[PDB]
Amino acid sequence: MGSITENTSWNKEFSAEAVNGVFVLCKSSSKSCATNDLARASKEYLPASTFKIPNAIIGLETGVIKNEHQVFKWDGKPRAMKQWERDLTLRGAIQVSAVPVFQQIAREVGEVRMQKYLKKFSYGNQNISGGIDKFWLEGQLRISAVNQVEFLESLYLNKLSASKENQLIVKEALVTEAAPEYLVHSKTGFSGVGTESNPGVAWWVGWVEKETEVYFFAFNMDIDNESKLPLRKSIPTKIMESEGII
Amino acid sequence: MGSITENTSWNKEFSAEAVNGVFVLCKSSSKSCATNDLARASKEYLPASTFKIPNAIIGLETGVIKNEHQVFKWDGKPRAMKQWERDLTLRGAIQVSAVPVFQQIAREVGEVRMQKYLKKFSYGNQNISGGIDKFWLEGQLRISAVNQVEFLESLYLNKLSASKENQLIVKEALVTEAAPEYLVHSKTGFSGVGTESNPGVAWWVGWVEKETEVYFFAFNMDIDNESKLPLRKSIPTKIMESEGII
Ligand code: NA
Ligand code: NA
Ligand code: NA
Repeated sequence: MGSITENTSWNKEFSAEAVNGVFVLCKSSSKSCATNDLARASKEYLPASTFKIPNAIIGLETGVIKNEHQVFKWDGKPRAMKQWERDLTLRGAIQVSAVPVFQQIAREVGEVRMQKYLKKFSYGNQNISGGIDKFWLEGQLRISAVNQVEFLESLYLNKLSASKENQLIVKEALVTEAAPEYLVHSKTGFSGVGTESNPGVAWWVGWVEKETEVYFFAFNMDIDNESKLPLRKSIPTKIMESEGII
Repeated sequence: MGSITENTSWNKEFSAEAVNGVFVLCKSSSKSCATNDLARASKEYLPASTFKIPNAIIGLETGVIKNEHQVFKWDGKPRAMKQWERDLTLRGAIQVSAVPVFQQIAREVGEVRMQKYLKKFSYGNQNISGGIDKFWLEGQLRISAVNQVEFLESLYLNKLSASKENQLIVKEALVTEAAPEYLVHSKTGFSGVGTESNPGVAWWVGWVEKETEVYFFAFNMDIDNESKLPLRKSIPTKIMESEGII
């Protein structure tokens, strides 16, 4: 937000796992960000499942999602993951990253409204070409790690162009770790393993509330093998542990 | 509360530890609750720290608490626990049960407004007499485990006499365990070790959201020694683990 500085000593955690990626960590009270790689922090990637955050907000703003108690019913027709073949709440759909639930939300939102909200949210390159139910997974939408933390800061502050109520609803849906000393809100994403010399992207984005401080973060990495997927949490977790945050 | 049913199969969790207490567990709604002790389920006890839940809602409704980013500044004067001697957010004050923060909230709310809201909330015997900053600590206010689950169900459903925004703010402050499969919101309470032939009371109340289901719970127990305090979480946790909820 206010400043950004490269800290190449965080590269130790990437090097140990042979990962090409970036971590951006911003401290709210000092309005200052740090990253291991300023260049990659500005590079723009498919959001994949991280797009569930804006999509949920927009679904609520448009009334497509009634409220946090709506149940997305399973129609019994097979889905790509057994964990998706069941009725889901909004939190449940976000937590398991149920693609087909959010494809249907996008379809009902429609292109004109989706375009309007991504403009209000300043979300990425705001390019929703590629089909209304796939632009964030295989279409032309791209967002950087810096843009992710800017968006998440706005959500945390209830400053997005949506009701505070709907921003609070989506925040509750994103809580992933609760301790007496700190609270973590987060979302993963994974575009797939990509092509030969054209790897996919994996993301972990979110924020940590600790004492009266708030830390916004966004991680992404190249990925060509699902077996590396847990590194999208363990590398950023080790960095935030070394920083004394969690 | 529709009907309360006795369930004898939990008694082993109490007798193992020589605890006199009650657990109330309600699936979906307060229409159907189960308990180990029908009489004690409706017996009224001092709420202690569980009162921070209504106190926070009333603080927000009255504007005494400005919003969920309010910081409760520590004036540097001694407080009864070192963990209270610091600036605290609302979630922070709740999670460490910072009595003095909630005493000052209660003082600013004042007796007239406090009485009005406990009546709206149907909060126990609604007796706030004896001192506006200690009626839930050593005064005459009493609430049962059944009334706790009814109040918490209203809060879960956003049906208390308060804005939905303020209900959502307090719910976020009460998250205590987050797992992909389930989310726990809860609050502890402890009146003290009592006096001769007159034990104190310890509480754990909350709800669990799992798949598309919700479970409301309230536990209390007699206690005359602080060494027994962890049982207020371990007995109900073991019951809910055996029920398959957590
Ligand atoms: Na920022
Ligand atoms: Na004190
Ligand atoms: Na305890």
